[PDB]
Amino acid sequence: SGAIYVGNYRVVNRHLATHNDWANLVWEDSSRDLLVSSTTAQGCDTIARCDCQTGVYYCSSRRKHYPVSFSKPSLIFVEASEYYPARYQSHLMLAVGHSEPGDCGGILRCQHGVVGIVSTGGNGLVGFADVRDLLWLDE
Ligand SMILES: NC(=O)[C@H]1CCCN(C(=O)[C@@H]2CCc3cccc(O)c32)C1
Ligand SMILES: [Zn+2]
Repeated sequence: SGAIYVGNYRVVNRHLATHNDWANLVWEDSSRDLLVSSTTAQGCDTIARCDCQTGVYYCSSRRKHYPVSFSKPSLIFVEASEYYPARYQSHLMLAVGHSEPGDCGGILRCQHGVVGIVSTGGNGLVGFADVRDLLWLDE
């Protein structure tokens, strides 16, 4: 679990969005596994606007942060799960690192700010949904 709180927005994994997220929906994209909902309180986070390919992410299944080298946002095949049929997920970045079910929502940051959130994993891999192209989060 986890979310990004920026301005009056809450960014979560679409597959983990709550009834309240859907009742305050701003934007969602199943192909990216993202959902943004509106908040009343002002957020605590700021978003990176950069091309970093190294950073640090939070891994809840280890209660620890790990450094990672990750690929540029791209269209990647993701096998069927209880949440989605087998499909291509867009704007996904892969890296070698630990992840398991429960770790979605962990934040990836570089020196400029938040880059994205954990969205996929498997056998020593971790995938992050990029949010750096969502310029409207800042306004
Ligand atoms: N974005 C998606 O389509 C997600 C939806 C939830 C299931 N998916 C996974 O990859 C899980 C969650 C992280 C993780 C780590 C290790 C193994 C795994 O199967 C998983 C795919
Ligand atoms: Zn950066």
